[PDB]
Formats: sequence, structure tokens, C-alpha cells
Amino acid sequence: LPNITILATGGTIAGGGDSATKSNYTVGKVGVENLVNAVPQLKDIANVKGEQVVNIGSQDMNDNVWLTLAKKINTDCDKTDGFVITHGVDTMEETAYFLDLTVKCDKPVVMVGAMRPSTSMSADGPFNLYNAVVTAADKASANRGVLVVMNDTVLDGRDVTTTNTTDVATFKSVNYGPLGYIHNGKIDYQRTPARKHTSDTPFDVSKLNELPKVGIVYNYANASDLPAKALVDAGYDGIVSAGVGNGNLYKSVFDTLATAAKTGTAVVRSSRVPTGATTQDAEVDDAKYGFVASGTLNPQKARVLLQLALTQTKDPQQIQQIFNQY
Amino acid sequence: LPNITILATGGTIAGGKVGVENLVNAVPQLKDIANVKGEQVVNIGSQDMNDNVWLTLAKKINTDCDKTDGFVITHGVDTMEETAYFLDLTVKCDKPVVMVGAMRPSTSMSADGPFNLYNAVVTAADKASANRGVLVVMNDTVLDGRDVTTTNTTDVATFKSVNYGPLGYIHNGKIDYQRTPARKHTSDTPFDVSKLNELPKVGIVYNYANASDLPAKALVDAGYDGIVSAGVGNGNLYKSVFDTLATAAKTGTAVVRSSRVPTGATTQDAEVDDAKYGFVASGTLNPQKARVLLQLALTQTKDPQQIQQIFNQY
Amino acid sequence: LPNITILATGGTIAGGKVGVENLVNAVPQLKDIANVKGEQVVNIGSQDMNDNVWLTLAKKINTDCDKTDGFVITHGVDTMEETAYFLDLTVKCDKPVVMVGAMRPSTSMSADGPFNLYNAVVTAADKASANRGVLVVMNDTVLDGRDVTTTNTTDVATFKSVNYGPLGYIHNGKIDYQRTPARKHTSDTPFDVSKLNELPKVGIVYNYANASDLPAKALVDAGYDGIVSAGVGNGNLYKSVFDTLATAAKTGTAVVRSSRVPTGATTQDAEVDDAKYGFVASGTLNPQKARVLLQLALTQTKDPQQIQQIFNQY
Amino acid sequence: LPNITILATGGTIAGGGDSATKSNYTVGKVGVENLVNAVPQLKDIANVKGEQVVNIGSQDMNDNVWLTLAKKINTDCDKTDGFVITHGVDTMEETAYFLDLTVKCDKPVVMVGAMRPSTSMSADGPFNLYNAVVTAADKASANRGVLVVMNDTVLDGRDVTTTNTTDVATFKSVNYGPLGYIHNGKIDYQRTPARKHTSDTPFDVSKLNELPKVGIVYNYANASDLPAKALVDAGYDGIVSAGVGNGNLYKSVFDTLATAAKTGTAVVRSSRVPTGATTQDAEVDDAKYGFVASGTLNPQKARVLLQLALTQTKDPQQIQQIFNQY
Ligand SMILES: NC(=O)C[C@H](N)C(=O)O
Ligand SMILES: NC(=O)C[C@H](N)C(=O)O
Ligand SMILES: NC(=O)C[C@H](N)C(=O)O
Ligand SMILES: NC(=O)C[C@H](N)C(=O)O
Repeated sequence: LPNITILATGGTIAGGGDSATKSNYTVGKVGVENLVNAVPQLKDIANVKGEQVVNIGSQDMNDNVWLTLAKKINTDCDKTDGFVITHGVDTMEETAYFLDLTVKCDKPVVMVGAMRPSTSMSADGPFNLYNAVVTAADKASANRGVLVVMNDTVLDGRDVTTTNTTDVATFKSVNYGPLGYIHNGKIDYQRTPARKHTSDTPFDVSKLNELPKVGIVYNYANASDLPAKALVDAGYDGIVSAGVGNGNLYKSVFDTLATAAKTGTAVVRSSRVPTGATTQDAEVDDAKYGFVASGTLNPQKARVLLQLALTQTKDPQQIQQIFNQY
Repeated sequence: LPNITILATGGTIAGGKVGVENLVNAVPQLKDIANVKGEQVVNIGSQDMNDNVWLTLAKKINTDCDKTDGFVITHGVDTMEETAYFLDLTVKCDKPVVMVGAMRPSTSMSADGPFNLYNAVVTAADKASANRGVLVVMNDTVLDGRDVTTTNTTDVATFKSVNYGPLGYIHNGKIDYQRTPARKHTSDTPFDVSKLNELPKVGIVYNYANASDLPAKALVDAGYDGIVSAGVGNGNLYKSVFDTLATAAKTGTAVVRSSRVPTGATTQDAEVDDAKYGFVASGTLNPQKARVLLQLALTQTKDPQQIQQIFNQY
Repeated sequence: LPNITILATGGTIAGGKVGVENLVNAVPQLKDIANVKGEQVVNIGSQDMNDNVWLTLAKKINTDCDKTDGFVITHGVDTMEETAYFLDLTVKCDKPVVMVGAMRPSTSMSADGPFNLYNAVVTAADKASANRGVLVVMNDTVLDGRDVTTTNTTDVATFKSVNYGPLGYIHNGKIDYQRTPARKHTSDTPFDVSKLNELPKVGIVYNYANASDLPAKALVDAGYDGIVSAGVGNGNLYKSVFDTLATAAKTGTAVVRSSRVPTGATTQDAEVDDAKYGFVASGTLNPQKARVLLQLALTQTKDPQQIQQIFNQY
Repeated sequence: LPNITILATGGTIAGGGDSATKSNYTVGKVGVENLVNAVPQLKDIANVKGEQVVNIGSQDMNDNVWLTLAKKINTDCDKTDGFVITHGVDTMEETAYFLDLTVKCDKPVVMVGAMRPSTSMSADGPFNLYNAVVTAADKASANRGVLVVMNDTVLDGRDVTTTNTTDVATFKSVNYGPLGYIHNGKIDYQRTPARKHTSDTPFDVSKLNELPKVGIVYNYANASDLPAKALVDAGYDGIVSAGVGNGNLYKSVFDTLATAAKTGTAVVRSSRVPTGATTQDAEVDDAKYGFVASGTLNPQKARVLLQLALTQTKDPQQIQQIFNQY
């Protein structure tokens, strides 16, 4: 039986409320031991060791917790057969991707959460955790990058996103689909991400105490340029536009970001549209403005890759190539 | 044959550089189904859509309701969902208003605009289309203005009512309607923009890991009437954004929680005590749609309980 | 507190080997929302669901309408969509009938049955749930019986109204309803099974490349009342199946074209001249749902024009 | 500029009606020359050569047309840089998979169709054909098995299915998602199928003049066993069950197929449910009955693979391993 290390960060998976049938709960409240012991069947499939890294709602996830997770996995790689990270849903898609690009360990890292607290009727957490361990324990799960496991499905860290505010089925890889489905503790993998990840990336956070500052501005009809200006005035290293349609920008926001791109701020166009690439060669001449197109990376995922890109380079043509490879 | 007025605003259906009369002329079969008259309102990319154009459309439809049997509005894709809901809430006319656009310009191969426009006229001309609110007609599908949204950056099939589904499907120039929106719309709303030349200022701040509070604070510093939060999961906020908006809500700004998540309601009774913070939960309204309703709510009340009631009825 | 009757039929929610009283006792919070009484009708895998059980359910609900405030039916997943539509068309009771099942048994980890049952009771107890036809409640979603279908072999979120969307979503024990089925149902249909001990024989044949005609011919040889074709694309037929069913339609068998394709209507005015062949086009009804309506149509008429009318109204 | 060979079989892509704005049409009517000449932009990207193989509605697709396509592609492999097959929508998913398992040629084979006839307003055919040639022309398209290209998307032959009766967007890979999206005549591939295809399969139809007889029976409430019996009585080689839920069968149908499996007929359980695997280890003890579970293969696809399996073997355990590998 493999050795599996659960790194706990909080989330609703570790959350509780007063009633099995009322929606009110709080988060990252129960400890890693409690979760494990709630799933005795884990003994059938793994020797599980739990460690509490933080205990927070993933709505409060942040760069320092990402640094700690990356360093820890890379540090402790030799001591275990794989990692499960228990985490809230809200920003799982971000942390997954950060880890997808910064872990160098060749053992599976599988992230997991729940939409219902442990106390709720038909809570999803227990089986989700079980399945995350199955996955981390499967030899065939290696060399697929960092994963998320929810609702019987194995998802790659890059494409995976939450699609619904409440559904147990929220996590989908919305552009290229899942890697594998889980049934009866076994996985039939039929896909692997082609974009470079983990040890094929140049990103190394081992000696980083902070990450480049990147903020996200939303576009909409009659959008204020004040948010963008505020990030410019603060000397942000980069800005991601949550564009409309195929990464389009309101004229005010466009004008502000075009000025900033000239001064040296990195500007990535992404889109608020939930599926599909923000493309080159549509309505915005990126080359002319010095902007980068995000491809299928949603704004928050684009921020993740931009911060990491910014650790290697400030040159927009090089940042674009990074956005084309990872 | 019914009389249908086409109000043109631009968009890639018009690529917005072609005039309304050119668009009509390009689809001669429109005369088989309506007597079409075209008026140019503006001619822009909808990524530059704004409050002034919104007010102009609403007033025009309301003023000209009696001179026609139905309206089609040619518009860009990118913010179609925003204009549609705004008109859903402010048009007082009982006659069909159908918005339409295109993902490809009419010079591209297999250009979608011509048949899209045809179907939008079919819809606007169909008796059965009245009393269903403002509609968007794309890819053979009639969609209500409240729920409709663009789901893909490039797909001709992008427009979807992602929470509650379409109203009807169009085949061979006819619609089988099986659904109508229950939320109150058009003449059942109190919003009346007939005399307004501007709208309350409402901005949208995004949430993500490690989010800066600076965008929220910049809207507060400018005295924005309202701030919508594109929250994470079920409308949650990064702590520094939460702190900023908690202050704002008790200091003369209305604050709506919505979600960056593409489907599902931002609910009450989850992790945020909205009553405690003076916040309004947006339900199924996404950030940009929530902004629309907030702006219009603020024409009526600054009372956050009354704003929430509005968000529970429209 | 309303009185709710649970009619049990089996399914994996009962894994069907557990009794109704066991299922009720397993969710004590049901008493917070209703006075629940359980009756066992049968206890089977819904893959063995049949005409006799359908008739029993319909008669029971119709007979007992006045003794209760609402019904929940515990049922298997696999043919839930079929039983739901049958009851959608034959129940005459004005009170909510809500069907429910589970993908995982009670003993399995994160078993879905208990909360599913809770929610189905919430639904059946809600005033607002009346007059919406027969409902299926799964994964926090209220779905009409006409459009609902299972979309995945194992996913707890499998149940979806794939053409027209859900009616409402359930959060914290309350439903925000935004939709109601337009097709006529329950007391607005003519179908009355009160006196029937059997139904017209209706079978289904599949289409694919190189399809044999032998299945179709075997139902014709048995004198079946009707055949539904699970067509390819927009309800098309493989030539040898087409030839067989063309004969059957003029030789005393009713023939409905539906589609193996999971969404979208089988339409008239595409590649098959239904009037020429004496065929009926199923619309959005999938093959198993088309069978339901055909059987019930054949209790009223064998005239294929009247059958098509029925298919255009229910 | 690459040499690309279009093999035309008919379909609505080659169909026409009297009105641009009415739904009535007939199929497989226009010739390959007309289609090509309707898309002059193809000269920008390829030297296209057309040949008419058949001109039929894909609703009448059949084994002999499959054999002719496979042999032809295998025969003519050395003479061209890749193949586009113009084909109806209705059974494209079947022909695609057959070809996915029997083509041995290492050049791209890309299938394509249209939901609207050429005569219709906003007809989808032209750009569809263009994009099919782009794909067949792209070096990076090789070694991915047989493809389908519709609505700007590149799809693998195995998972691809039609999901709606009329929508231009119908074609989706519903379990594992697409391989690549096309924009501005370029593809960003991020996936490739893991199941064995083309030259990695043992199936060789070069000398076959017919295929093993395999029929499909549907399950539903009160299902008749007469269809299944009729295929048994005719000595069919195999039978595919379009099962309910996770490949379950009505008792009558179950009893008939269980008897047949004992006599030597190959029985594959599939499902009428549009997504997800028909699994082992659920309600049916396949080993006990001698049945084969189809995995994510829909009934029509399962038939394609069962016919080909039957060319190598009649042994259920071997057929199961084929269903686990291809
Ligand atoms: N269901 C969840 O886990 C949501 C929670 N707010 C989180 O992200 O921590
Ligand atoms: N396809 C389109 O219409 C996009 C364009 N930018 C618009 O929204 O005006
Ligand atoms: N999950 C289930 O209920 C499946 C079971 N075979 C049934 O339909 O009865
Ligand atoms: N759209 C199409 O091509 C449908 C046609 N019946 C076919 O499959 O040939």
C-alpha cells in the first residue's frame, strides 16, 4: 500500500454548520485528523499521513500559502508516494494551476474539496477524499501534472474551473475535457495535458519570498477606467483584463492599459466569457500595443501564469511565448 | 405582413461599419415575412456600449411602440447580454423586442449574420413572441434577456440561457415556444427611464487569490453609487476586498455580491451574513447583469432591504 | 405541516430491497417539513419497470388525491424519465407529484439518497410546486417530467431537462421557480387510464449504419400497435428499416420518428415526407418518451393526423 | 502547399433545397467538384483533388462503403499528403470510428459534414470544408487517429458524437473533449487520444469482403424481447444492447441475450444514456454471463468495434480486452 500525504489548507471540506439540512456554514474549521478518520476506508487503499498547512476559506487564498505548498511538496517529495491537498472550491482552480507550474516532484499531486460541509446530509467530502487518494495512489496518475479530483473525475490543473455556485458537479475542464473517470476505485485515463507542466517549466520558486504583483480588471458596458489606473498608480507588475467577448476592452480601460504597456507594465488580455480562447488576430493588434493574448486561460489562471512569467522576463514577446507553451 | 423596425447599433454583424439599410438589403427574404424599416441608432463595437445608448434605445422603443408591430436590434455580441437585460427592465412596449448579432462578419465564409437576422425577424413577427420580455435570437434559439449570456469566445453557438434554458427553438421559420420567464419584466417593472439622461454609477470588482483592494477603493474614492462584486464560488470575497466593501456598504455605497462562476445563484444563507454587512445577494444574475439591476434599483431606493427585494423579483 | 405520501417502487435509492419505512426513518428531518406516510407499491430495479406498475401508480394517485397534500415517488434512475412522463400525462390530481431516486445506495460513501429524498419532500410540500405537472427532483434541481432525462451513466448530477432547462433550484430548503412547462399535462390531457388494465403495445427500433430490418419486422409480425424509431440525426432511418416501417404505417401500425440524438426535436419538413408515409414526427420527445405518448395516443385514436396533433400538444 | 484528397460520400454538405430559407432538402446530390469550387479559398492552403466514392445520405451508410473507404485510403496513402472525407452527419460518428480502427496510413484523415445544405442561408458547409482541409494540411494533425472537423473544432474519431438534431454545433467529444480548436486557419492542439488507433490496432480489412453481423437492441420500460430474438434466430455474430442507465437490461431482453451468449453470440452491453461508461462491476456480472461492457462507447460505436473484434476472435474475455484497449 502506497504512502500518501494529505496537506490540509481548509475549505468547506473541513467546514461545518449546526444543521444537516440548513445551508449556513463556516469553513476551514475541522482539522486534518478529523477528515481522515471520517473516511476509515482510506485504510483499504493507503497509509495516509495528514499535515495542517493552513486552515482557511479558499476565498482568502494568497501568494504566501502558494509558496509554502510548492516548497513543501518539492521538499518532501522523497518521503512519500503522493500528495492530496484538501482545499476550498472557490480558488482551487488557481492554486491548482500555480502548483501545476511550480512543483518539480514527479509524484502525483491531487487537490480535492467539497461543496457541502462535513455536517451536511449527503456530504460529498468523504467520497471525494477517498477518490483523491485513489488517484494519488494510482501509478498511472504520474507525469500528468497537478490534478483536481472531484465528482468521480480526474481533471488537469490548467483547464479545470468551477462552473456552478453550488452543484457538487461544479468542477469541469471546460475547453479540453477531463483526463479520466473513476469508478470502483479505478481510473480509465484517456488523456493527458499537452501544455508543459511541473518539471518541464522554467519556473522555480524555491528561493522566492514573494511573487510579482498582478491584478485583474473586469470589462463591461460603461466600464470605469479607475480600477486599472489604480493598479497602474500602484506600480503593479502586470494587469490581466477580464475582457468582453474575445478579450475585448471598453475604450477607457483599453486606453489606460495601452499607456501602461508602453511604460513597462505587462498586460494580458483574457475574457470573462467562461469558455474558449482569447485569441490573437481578432479585433486587438497585440503586437502593436504590446499586449499578450491569454489563450484558454481565464483571467485568474492568466494571472497565475503572468506572475510566474514575470519572475523570468518583462518582455511582452517572451511572455506571449510563455502563454503559448504553458 | 407585420411591420418590423430594425434598430441598428453596430456589432460584427455589421462589420460596426455597414449601415442598417445594407444589412436589410442583404437578406431579400425578409420581405417574405415582414415590412422591415431600418433606423441607425449608433454604429459601434458593443465592447464600447454605454449608458447613453441604453437610455436612447429604451426611450425610442417606448416612444415608437405604436408605430410598429415589433422591433429587432442589431448589436454586438460582447455586451449583448447587458443591453438585453437593461431593455428587459425598462421597455414598456408590449410588442416583441428581439436582439441579434453575429460572430462572423458577412464577408467571412459561412457568415452567420444573414440567417441570424432572418430568424430574429421571424421571432419579432410571431404573435406568440409577445409578453415574453426582451429576447435574444441566435443560432435558431429564442432566449430571454434576463438569463441569456455568451458562453464561448468564438462559437456561433455561444448564446445560452445557462441556468433556466431557452424559451423556444426555430425551425423552418416557426417557433415552438415551451417556456416564458417568470421574473417580472417590461411593463411589470417600476423602472422608468423616460426622463433620465444618466444612470447611477455602478462598477464591478473581481475576486481571486491575493486580490488587491485598490480597485474597490478607487470606486469608493470616486463616490460610486454602487459596487458589484464578481465573487469567487458562491459570491465570496477575498478578505481585503471584503473589508473595503464592508466599509462602503455602511458609508453610502450599495454593494451587491454576484459571482465570477458562470452558472448558479449567489445565495443568501451560505458564508456571508448579508443582513449584518448591508450587502445584497445577486441570485442568478452575473456581475454585469447585476450591475444593470443595481443601477436601476438605485433610481428608486438606496435602501438595501428594498434593493434585495428588487433582486428577488426582477 | 403538510401531509405527504411517499409511494415506493424500488431503485438504488432503496438498495431495490429496503422498504419505504426504512427510507423514511433514515431521514428524521423529514418531520421538520411534512407528515410523511409511506406505502410500498413494488420494489424493483427500474430497468424492469413496466406498464402494470405505471397503471397502478396513476390510479393510486388519482384515487388518493383527496387524502393527502402531495406525493413523492421513490424510483430507479434508469427509466425514471419514462414513468415521469407517463404520470405527467395521466395523473388528474392537482397536487405535486415529485419523483426521486439515487445513483448510490445508502450504504455507500457520500450516498445521495437521503438529501435527495429530503429535497423531494421540500418540493412536494411547497405550495408553489402545484400546477407544474409531474416533477423529478434530483441534485437540488426541480425538473419537469416531459423534458427530464438521464444524461450520464454514473454521475449524481445526471438528471437534466436537456432542451428547455430546469423549472427551479433548491437551496436551504426553498425553491426559486422561474419556469413552468407550456405543454399540456395532467388534468389538461384527455388520457384517462382509470379503467385500463393494459396499454397498447409499442416497441422501439434503433437505427445505425447497415441496420437490420429484423427488429422492426419482428414487432410487425407480432401485431404491435405502434413502433417508435430511434432515428439517426433528425429522425432519419436506415433504408431497410425505412422500407419496413413504410409498409407498417399503411398496414395498421402507427409509426413515430424520434431520434437517438440526445437533444433537439425530430422535425417535420426535413428529409422525410411524413404525410406521404403516414408517419408522425416526435418533436423533442426521445424514443422512450415518444413511446409513452404513442401508447396513450393509441388509447384515443389510430388516425395518424390525430396522433401528430397529440404529439404537437402534449 | 500540401496535396489533399477529398473523398466524397454525400451528405447534407452536398445537399440542396429550393429555398435558402426553408428546411426541406435532399442529400448527396451535388458532386465533389461543385463543393470544391464553392470554396475558392482552398487554393490558399492546398492543392485539392476530389473523387466521388458514393453519393448517399449517411442514414444509408453501410459496411461496403466502409470497406471501400478503408481500402482506398490505405491504397492511396503514398500519393497524397492527407484526406478529407465529406460525409453526412447522421452516422459520421460510426464511419469515423471504423476508419479510426482500420486505416493504416500515417497521414491525417479528417471527416467533415454540414447541418445545412449548400443552398441555405448562412450554410455551414463551406467554412466546414475549409477547416477540414486546414486540419488535414497541418503537420501536427498526424498521429492523432481519424478526425472529425466541425464548427471550428478538431475531434477524435472514438469519442466524437452528434448531440443535437439540428444545431451547427452538434459535434462534440462528450466524455473526453476535443483535441484542438481552430481559429484563423491554425490549430492549438492540447490533446490526443490515448486509446490505440490506426496502425496500432490489429484490425486489417484489406482482404475482407464483408463484416461480422452485429445488431443493436434498445431497452426501455416493458421492452419486448422480440427484436433480440430475431437477431438470435438469424444467427447474428454479435448483439449490442442499448441499455438503460449503466447498461442495464429489461429482464426479457436480459434472459434472451444471456441464452445467446451461452450459445456463442458476442453480447456487448452499452447504454442509451448519452454520456459516461457502461461499466463493469455494477449490477451485471459480466463474467458470469459472458457479456462484454462497452466502456464509453455508445451502442453504434460499440457495434463498430465488436464487428472488428469478431474478425479476430469470438472469445468474450478477449473481446473485453479489445474493449479495454481500443
Ligand atoms: N465549498 C468551498 O470549499 C467554498 C469555500 N468558501 C472555500 O473555497 O473554502
Ligand atoms: N461578434 C461581435 O459582435 C463582437 C464585437 N466586438 C461586438 O460586440 O460588437
Ligand atoms: N441508480 C438506480 O436507481 C439504478 C437502478 N438500476 C434502477 O434504476 O432501479
Ligand atoms: N446533415 C446531414 O448530413 C444529414 C444527412 N441525412 C446525412 O447524414 O447524410
